This record gives sequence, C-alpha cells and structure tokens, in this order.
Amino acid sequence: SSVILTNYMDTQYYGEIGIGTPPQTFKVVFDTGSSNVWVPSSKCSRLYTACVYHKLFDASDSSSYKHNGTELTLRYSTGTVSGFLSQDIITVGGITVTQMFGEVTEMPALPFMLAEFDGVVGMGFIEQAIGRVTPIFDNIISQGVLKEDVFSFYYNRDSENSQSLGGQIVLGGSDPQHYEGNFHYINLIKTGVWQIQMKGVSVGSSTLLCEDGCLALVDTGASYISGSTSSIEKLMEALGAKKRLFDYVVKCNEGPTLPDISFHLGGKEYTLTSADYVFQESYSSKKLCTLAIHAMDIPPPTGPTWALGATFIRKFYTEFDRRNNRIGFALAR
Ligand SMILES: CCc1nc(N)nc(N)c1-c1ccc2c(c1)N(CCCOC)C(=O)C(C)(C)O2
Ligand SMILES: *[C@@H]1O[C@H](CO)[C@@H](O)[C@H](O)[C@H]1NC(C)=O
Repeated sequence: SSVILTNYMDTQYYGEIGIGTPPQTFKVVFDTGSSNVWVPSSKCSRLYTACVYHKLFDASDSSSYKHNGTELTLRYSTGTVSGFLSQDIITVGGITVTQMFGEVTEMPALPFMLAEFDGVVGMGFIEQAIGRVTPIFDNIISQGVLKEDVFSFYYNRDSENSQSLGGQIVLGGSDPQHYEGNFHYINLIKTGVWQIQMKGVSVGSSTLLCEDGCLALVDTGASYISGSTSSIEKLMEALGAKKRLFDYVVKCNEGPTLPDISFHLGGKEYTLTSADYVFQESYSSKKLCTLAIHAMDIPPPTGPTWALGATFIRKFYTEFDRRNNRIGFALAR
C-alpha cells in the first residue's frame, strides 16, 4: 500500500488515516523517529488552542472503540504531548489494522499551533515505544499481507502548484517510479532504532566533521538535518552562517555559492548542494535566508546523534528494512 503525502513548505509531510467506525479522518506525519501513534482527542481542553485548530478523535462516535485509558507522554525534540491510550481500527491506505493509540489531551500552542498535521504515526521499533505499545508497523506485519517487511519514503520538493504530490510512503516495498540507480544499504547499528553509523561529514573539500565516526538517525518525522550544537557550530562556521534563535541564516545573495556538504554513509558519499540545504527565497543581499540544517542535541540513549530528516530524504529516496535491519538510499526521481 501507498499513502499520498502533502508537502507543507518543505518542513511538514503528512498523509491521511482513518480511525474508528465510521472512520474519523486525520492528517499525520509518518515518523521513523518515534514509535507511537497519536491524534488530538475530543477530551482535549479547548483552553489548548491547538486542539481548537485540529481534527479531534471522539470515541463516543466510534462503534469499534476500545477503552484502556493508560496515561502516556510523548517527548519529541521540539515538543511534548500528553494523553491516554485507546484502541480502534485504523485505516492506512488500504490496510486496516486494530491499533492502540494515544488520545492527546495536552497539545501545547508552541509548536502545535504551527502544525498543518493533526497527529503522528510512529514507524520506529517497539523498543522505543512509550508504554510498550505495539507499533502500527509491527501490527501490519502480523497480518502477513505485505509483500515485504519494508516501507519507503519519498519526500518531494515543495511546489506552488498543487498537482504534484508532496510525497509518498509505501508499505511493503519501494516505488521504482520515484528513484533511479540502485539502493545502497547500510546495516542498522542496533535494531530498535533507525540509526546507522556515519563515517564522516564534509563541507567542501575537507572532512572537517564527524571524523572517527558518529551516529546518524534517519528521521522521516524531522524537518531538517541536525547535529549536536558543537558540530553545527563548527559546520556553520565554515558556511559563514549567522546563528539565530532557532535556525542559522546566511545572506540570501550568498546562498547559491555555499559549498557542498557530504555525509559518509555505508561507504558512499551522499552530497547535498546549496540548493538542497538553503531555503533560497531571494537573492537579495538585504535579506536573510534560512538553512535546512539545524543544531539539535538528541539525548541518550539515542543521542548524541546527527539526524537525517526531510532535507536529506528530499534528495535520497529512503527504504526502511525491518526484515534485514538496514536502511537503503537511492537517488530520488
Ligand atoms: C512528527 C513527530 C516528530 N517526530 C520526531 N521524531 N521528531 C520530531 N521533531 C517530531 C515533531 C514534533 C513537532 C513538530 C514537528 C515534528 N514538525 C516537523 C514535521 C516533519 O514532517 C515530516 C513541525 O513542523 C512542527 C509543527 C514544528 O511540530
Ligand atoms: C491497556 O493495554 C495494555 C496492553 O496489554 C494492558 O496491559 C492494560 O491493562 C490496558 N489497560 C486497561 C486497564 O484497559
């Protein structure tokens, strides 16, 4: 199965899923950086303005609903949500599965008021599942219907003319329509996390970063490519970028000239061009242009680690292989 995704400003990719009977629809990010499923709850206080602006699941209108009520809290690098657990049938592009998910009752304004999506479908391993809840992908696998134990991500580049798909996720394989060349696989450091060994990061012609090795989390639920505050400070220093509050900028007229940035993964260099990491919204020397690379310190056990988000996946079609515990990259078509 494949789910069509919508691209919002190159920072938010989400698709649709139905929960309950009749199906209550929700926009959700398919996140390889987490393992739980959650959507805003009708029990969410309207004092949380974010709940006023999103679709809310109402168990009272679902005949297939299954109570549980176990409380849980989901911690993301840029925000937290609280709620309780519930069970119901979830429709994911053709596949129907009974799933345990979280009904969020606490959705902080910053950042959720800025989310185009309603919730999250975690594609991570159960090992990282808060509350030891069986992940939706594991449950789908249990049905023995997927042609293969893998799922793929295609994140397109933004577009001013809704007619071009913003992206697509395939359950059970990869769509040859959106990649060329052959996949180059990299074995997972450890099962339980979509993290791999990164052999080095280079800026221009000189591997000035991640020498001796480092970690790379391949996060489909993250907007950018991130590294420890230390690493980025060094990286951004080379690009001549000014550190702001939440991002790093560069004078727009300088964006096009910025050097290539490479990532040494599984014995192949994955190179990004300025056009790939800079939000070139102007050429003016009187305007600032944001970089699609940020500083973000991920805490243990997962961190310290670099994170390969949408900035990376836009260029490289990504396949996640549960069967062989490996990640695959290929030039996105
Ligand atoms: C998905 C859930 C998620 N998963 C992971 N592993 N990391 C995150 N930082 C987020 C996460 C949380 C809140 C967010 C966003 C992401 N994103 C990025 C969406 C990425 O889409 C591919 C946002 O834009 C705003 C609204 C700030 O709020
Ligand atoms: C919620 O589901 C878990 C999963 O097995 C179960 O152990 C727990 O008792 C459930 N909570 C209740 C009381 O419904």
